[PDB]
Amino acid sequence: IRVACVGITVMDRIYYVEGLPTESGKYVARNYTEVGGGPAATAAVAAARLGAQVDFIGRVGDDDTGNSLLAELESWGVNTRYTKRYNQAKSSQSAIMVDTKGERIIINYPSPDLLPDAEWLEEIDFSQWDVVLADVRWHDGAKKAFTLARQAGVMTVLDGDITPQDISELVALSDHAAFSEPGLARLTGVKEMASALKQAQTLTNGHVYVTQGSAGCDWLENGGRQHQPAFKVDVVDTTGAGDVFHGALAVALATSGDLAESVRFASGVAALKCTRPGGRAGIPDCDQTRSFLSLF
Amino acid sequence: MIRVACVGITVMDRIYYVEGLPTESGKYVARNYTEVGGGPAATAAVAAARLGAQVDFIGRVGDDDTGNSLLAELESWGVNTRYTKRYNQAKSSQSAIMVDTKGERIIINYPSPDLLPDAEWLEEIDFSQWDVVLADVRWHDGAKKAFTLARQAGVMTVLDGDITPQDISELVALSDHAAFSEPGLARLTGVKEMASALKQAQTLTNGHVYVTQGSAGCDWLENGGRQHQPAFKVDVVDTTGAGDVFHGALAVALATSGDLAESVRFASGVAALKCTRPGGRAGIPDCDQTRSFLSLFVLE
Ligand SMILES: O=P(O)(O)OC[C@@]1(O)O[C@H](CS(=O)(=O)O)[C@@H](O)[C@@H]1O
Repeated sequence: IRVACVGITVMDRIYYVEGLPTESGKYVARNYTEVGGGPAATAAVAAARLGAQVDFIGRVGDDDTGNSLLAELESWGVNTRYTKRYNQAKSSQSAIMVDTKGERIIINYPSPDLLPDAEWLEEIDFSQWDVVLADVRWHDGAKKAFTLARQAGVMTVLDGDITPQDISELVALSDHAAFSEPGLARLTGVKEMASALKQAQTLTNGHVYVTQGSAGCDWLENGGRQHQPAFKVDVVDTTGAGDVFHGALAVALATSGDLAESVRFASGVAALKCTRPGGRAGIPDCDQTRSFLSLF
Repeated sequence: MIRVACVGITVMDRIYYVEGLPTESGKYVARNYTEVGGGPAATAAVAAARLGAQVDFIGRVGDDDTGNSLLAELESWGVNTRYTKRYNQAKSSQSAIMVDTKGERIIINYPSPDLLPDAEWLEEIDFSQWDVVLADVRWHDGAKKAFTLARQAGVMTVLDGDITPQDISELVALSDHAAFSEPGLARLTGVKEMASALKQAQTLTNGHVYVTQGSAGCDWLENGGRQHQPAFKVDVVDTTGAGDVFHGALAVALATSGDLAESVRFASGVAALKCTRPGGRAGIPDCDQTRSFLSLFVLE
């Protein structure tokens, strides 16, 4: 399966501290780790670990951070070839402080050097992939990549989360729009997930889904309400479950056109990742997955 | 020509400019970011060099890109890095800094465990060759060695007594001048009332003790007497390394003048002028620009 992931890549700089700052002054971290993130980036890593030809299309700087981010993606088996590296530019990143009790302070810097312009996408031949997954954190890239992919007759999958911008026009370009409870609520202005999914369906000729963590995943199939329960597992690290689900769902939808099979498969990949520690290091492969899924 | 040594830490500061300092947990958004070299002893050295002293920086760095960037910046400012130890396959230290609209800063330092605390290397160096040795409290074993050597040689010792996890009692005792921060002095004494604290601190050393209280200025004890130098009210632009620059200027002034009152005024001025001029280490004035700014106030 050939997969493209369009969206954002951010370097998390994690500082483990005795207590979260709270007041001003100098503090000393007991420990430090540098892990890449971003919805479309983690989704790509998931799809690669499941053994797809996976490409990540996003924006980085010509700085050390840019190099660190794209090198990690490659090391995970994600091709960075069509990612735009901007000259004399800083990449997006976050400083994160983490308490003993698991409480987090996040300072995100979205780099203004990485321009929202998405005319760069026209240089890419989109026919070369079976599915294009996009996140809603780079609206102009999502819209271009989906238009190109539709012109080429390629499958489109959206990670429809909470964003300030209206994603009505994006849901319409989506063959599969997989929302989050908040994402779906913002779009429809309806807080009852059932009614919302029905409202959302009217916006697209494609399929609509809402993920509710432990409550599992709901979706509409020809006006019929369908559901896949969440897998009861001993959760250890929930860092990127939603991103990993979208990655697996794209691969599964491309391989097995079956919605029900695809959603079960994704729910499993996500669940297995939550058991294994190390965030991106916890993501299973088509073998570790098939095995976990056999525990039925 | 004052010959100055600065012993301690050199780190890459990762500066995040935010709307407000984080008080509680959750997500925040930086308006802007810069990666600038820092560290107390390193910035103190840069300040002393800009004031026109033969300045040496003695600390520990990695063999990584960051290490090279840090030592190159120090040299570019005219600080000799000749006695700094490069560890041959190691990452250098770093800090994340959040900076509010008003210039107030939260600094979260990560000391690289690759830079080992061993300081016995210092014994090979001839401490006689300097007029004053300034140390910060972040490299405990280097501070203690450098001050013992400098004392054996009869060289002046100046301490930047800031917040560190370890107890700096033994360091204050080796200090001819111990210039604390409100938090640093509180951690040392476990007394939050600065007057009583300074009195407790004095008992630890045959030297002089001072506490810096930002806008409330600098207090110090001279033969049991409370002495004070007010902070200079200036149009503040950049708060970068103000405290570090103060210690740098204070060391140079104490070596040149031997006058406490004059020295502390002079340092408070270097720091104040730096707060007006932007570019952090590019904002630090010289003995001339400073003397000029200090004279101009009686006229405003
Ligand atoms: O807050 P000030 O007094 O200006 O000192 C700041 C500084 O010198 O110290 C930090 C490390 S730690 O605090 O010593 O661990 C460095 O990142 C920074 O350059």
